Amino acid sequence: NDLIYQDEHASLQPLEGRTVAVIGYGIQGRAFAANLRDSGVAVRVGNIDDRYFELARAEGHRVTNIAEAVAHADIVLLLIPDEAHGAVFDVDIAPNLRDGALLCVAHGHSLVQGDVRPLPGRDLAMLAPRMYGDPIRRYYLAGQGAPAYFDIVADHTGRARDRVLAIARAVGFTRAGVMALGYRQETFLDLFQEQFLAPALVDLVETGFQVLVERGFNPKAALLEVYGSGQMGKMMLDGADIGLDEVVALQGSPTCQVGYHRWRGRTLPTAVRELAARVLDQIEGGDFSAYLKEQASNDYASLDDARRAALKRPLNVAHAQVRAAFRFPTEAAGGLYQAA
Amino acid sequence: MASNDLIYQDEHASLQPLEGRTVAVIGYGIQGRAFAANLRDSGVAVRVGNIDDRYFELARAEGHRVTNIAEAVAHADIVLLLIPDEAHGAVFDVDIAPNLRDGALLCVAHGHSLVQGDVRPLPGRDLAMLAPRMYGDPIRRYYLAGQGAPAYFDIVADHTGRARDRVLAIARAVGFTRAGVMALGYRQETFLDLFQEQFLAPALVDLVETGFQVLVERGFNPKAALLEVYGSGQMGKMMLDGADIGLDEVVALQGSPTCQVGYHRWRGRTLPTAVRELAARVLDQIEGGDFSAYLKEQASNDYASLDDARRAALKRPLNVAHAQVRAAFRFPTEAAGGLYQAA
Ligand SMILES: NC(=O)c1ccc[n+]([C@@H]2O[C@H](COP(=O)([O-])OP(=O)(O)OC[C@H]3O[C@@H](n4cnc5c(N)ncnc54)[C@H](O)[C@@H]3O)[C@@H](O)[C@H]2O)c1
Ligand SMILES: NC(=O)c1ccc[n+]([C@@H]2O[C@H](COP(=O)([O-])OP(=O)(O)OC[C@H]3O[C@@H](n4cnc5c(N)ncnc54)[C@H](O)[C@@H]3O)[C@@H](O)[C@H]2O)c1
Ligand SMILES: CC(C)CC[C@@H](O)[C@@H](O)C(=O)O
Ligand SMILES: CC(C)CC[C@@H](O)[C@@H](O)C(=O)O
Ligand SMILES: [Mg+2]
Ligand SMILES: [Mg+2]
Ligand SMILES: [Mg+2]
Ligand SMILES: [Mg+2]
Ligand code: NA
Repeated sequence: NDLIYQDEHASLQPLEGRTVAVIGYGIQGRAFAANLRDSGVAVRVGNIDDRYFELARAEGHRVTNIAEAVAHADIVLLLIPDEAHGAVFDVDIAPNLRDGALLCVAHGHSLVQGDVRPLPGRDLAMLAPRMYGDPIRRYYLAGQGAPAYFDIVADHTGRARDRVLAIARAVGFTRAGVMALGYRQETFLDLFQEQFLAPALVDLVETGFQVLVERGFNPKAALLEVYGSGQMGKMMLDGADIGLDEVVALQGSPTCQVGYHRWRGRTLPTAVRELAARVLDQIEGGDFSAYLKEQASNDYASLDDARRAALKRPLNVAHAQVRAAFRFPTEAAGGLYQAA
Repeated sequence: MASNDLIYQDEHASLQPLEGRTVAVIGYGIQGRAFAANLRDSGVAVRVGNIDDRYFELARAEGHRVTNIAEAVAHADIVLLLIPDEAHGAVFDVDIAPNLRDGALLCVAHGHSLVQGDVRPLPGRDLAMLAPRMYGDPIRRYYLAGQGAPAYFDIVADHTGRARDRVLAIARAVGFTRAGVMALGYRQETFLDLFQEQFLAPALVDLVETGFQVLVERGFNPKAALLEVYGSGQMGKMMLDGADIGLDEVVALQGSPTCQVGYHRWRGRTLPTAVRELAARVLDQIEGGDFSAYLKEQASNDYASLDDARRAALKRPLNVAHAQVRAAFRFPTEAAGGLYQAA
């Protein structure tokens, strides 16, 4: 059965007198560093010479190169892009990781690939959040959290489990739940969400926009209905709480509910489930891993080209027009990662 | 052309047309409760007209002046018909049309009853659509935070010549002008709204469910599979942040390079031609009257078939997994008690 840790199952006692080195200050690193500090945990940032180094300094952290951070740390969180783990592990982390220290990754991919490996005398774990940084930080400040998966890969000390779960409690994940899941399963599951589900959801939204525009509908209205009004996202986020079919039962007019249930369970041909299986096969059999290693070349040049090209697509041209014309509800984000 | 769109914000609307006027909110459901609460908090005189059911009692519990529909209409300058569309015809014929004052304005929140001829222009009166693009709880939460949701409007009949400023005064009072209120014909609004409900919403959920089913079949932990396809809130957060800054932009901003490379490997390539073809079939059913005939049949027995479909959907593996996940993982929520009581 499942092992799910909440606040009752974790404590900050294991972090008493210990220093955490957050390696990276990106989407995850900034959120971990901010929440650890506000939870009363001694934290240091290790970072290469880029904008994230300057940002960590601007937000009041003790910031050094990665080797120096690791050498002054009891716990090391490797929160940099996965393709970078191998070289940083070999050169900066492994030579400086104290005897009895804990190294944590936030995704299983570098463990599956053998780029991050158990070290004699040291602990190794995965603590993999199921949400990006801004919500982890916003939830933390509101007394809430996002879920995470964890795995104890190597435990020399016999104290790795409570130290990993203490980090999880300090960053807020035990407010939701931290479930035991093998790092190989986390890797394949996580990549599947990114490679099948996220693109399929955006492709469906784009398909709806294209068909409406083809059939003579107002492009601003078409863009608002398929996602830009926030209704489809609100349905999906409220659905996380109460269930997706339940949101329609509770919030839908009878007209809406009758229409929804006419086509619910009937919209997709078998080619969709077949492509999901093909994506999982690419993930499980190393084809994506090889593709990722290639794309990391000249600092992700091909990704830069794909990012720029996507902004020129009709959906994103229409998004810029709608967003300039309709005010979307936002909250001020200035100072979000400064000390609370 | 994009330049042709007529979009009103707060600077283009005022509460002045509502000075000394009473709005009758007919119905106190998903839309009715939000309209009533926001109108009252905006300083607009509001009454609720409702049949004898749980919504009558809720309106009283929430401090409103509540009567049957005919009495509400008889004492109002503006009437908002916020009940299910299939009920518009009988309520219009029996309770509204005979009681609507000279020079009063009737608004619907969906064009379907206008397309079908169940709600019609009345000599000496005004008729309009103000169609919110969001359900009630967000309209209310946004309103209380000084925000709003978009809406479409159409002036169908304007005896007084004052219908536009009165419709937009309602829109400002309920908060839609804080986002934007765009002119769109009631017929277009009808088909567009139905398309969102019959193609896009069920396809998004079917896609989430297909992901869940494939993961469970391939031996993944069902709780984890459920969390990743939506239960974590990540896919919802992606789509809601995407509404702000763009869907491809959320991935560029918030995704690890591993995530962005994976996403861009399959973006624009996941769906076969048959999905597009199905979207066109659903539009054909909506535009040609097939869906209107289906809906009339479904309603004719107080939605008995919908009750069966709602109960059957809760038994699907995705929804069984949802209850297991929800029990075991705490989801961030905000207290909702008293949300619709006076500010
Ligand atoms: N983004 C998310 O929502 C998310 C969620 C869960 C897990 N993760 C995991 O968290 C880890 C960090 O991902 P992220 O999304 O925060 O990444 P990111 O793209 O925000 O990472 C930027 C950070 O990485 C550093 N960096 C980049 N290239 C480097 C290199 N070659 N050597 C050293 N430092 C380098 C930068 O200086 C900066 O500190 C990854 O293992 C990722 O899979 C990400
Ligand atoms: N739900 C939404 O998010 C939403 C959004 C925009 C537009 N609309 C439109 O708003 C209107 C109201 O829809 P809703 O979703 O609030 O409905 P709902 O299902 O919440 O409506 C319940 C209300 O309708 C009343 N009602 C039901 N059957 C009735 C009958 N036969 N006679 C009289 N009153 C009756 C009930 O007493 C109650 O006040 C519709 O035109 C709908 O298309 C709904
Ligand atoms: C809850 C969401 C799917 C509803 C679509 C709504 O905007 C409304 O048009 C309705 O008829 O319910
Ligand atoms: C924003 C969302 C689609 C990203 C998936 C994230 O949880 C993370 O796994 C990543 O690698 O970026
Ligand atoms: Mg992830
Ligand atoms: Mg509707
Ligand atoms: Mg709608
Ligand atoms: Mg990931
Ligand atoms: Na337009």
